[PDB]
Amino acid sequence: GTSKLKYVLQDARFFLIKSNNHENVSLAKAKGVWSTLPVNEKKLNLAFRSARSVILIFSVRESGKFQGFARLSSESHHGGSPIHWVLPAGMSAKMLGGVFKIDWICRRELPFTKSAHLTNPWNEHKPVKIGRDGQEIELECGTQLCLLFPPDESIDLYQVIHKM
Ligand SMILES: CNc1ncnc2c1ncn2C
Repeated sequence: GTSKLKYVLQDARFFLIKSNNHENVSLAKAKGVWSTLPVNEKKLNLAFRSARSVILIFSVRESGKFQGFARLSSESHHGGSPIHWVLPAGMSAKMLGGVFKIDWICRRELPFTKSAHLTNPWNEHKPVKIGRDGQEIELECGTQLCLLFPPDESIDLYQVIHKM
């Protein structure tokens, strides 16, 4: 079913994550963490305080797909055991030093061809696949985008609901 998923997405906020490489999304899925540039770090920390759920929706650049979505379970935190991100050019380890814990809601992929009917009012009504890293996605678009993903039957949202 999909009722707990809908409950988690109730009045959530959604942010588009654009990763320049697959390796970091794979690491994120394994280790339950994410890091972004300081400008986005600040926005996510603010939104983590503002909403029942903050949802990250991941797409690797040039893949033509989303690779899944996850819910922030913490604010960012610096200085722990370093995450071995593959660093994009011009991006230093210090720039990515803030670590968010995340709980994955879906690790299955969705091709851009299946979301062509969803546009994002916070990005000039462009298709929701289009957007810079950190672009916020409007509630109705974001909900519908998440509900398009194939079910991830490996996930139990019972714990995530307890965190809300
Ligand atoms: C682990 N964070 C990241 N990895 C790869 N690329 C990124 C990232 N953040 C923003 N961009 C463009």
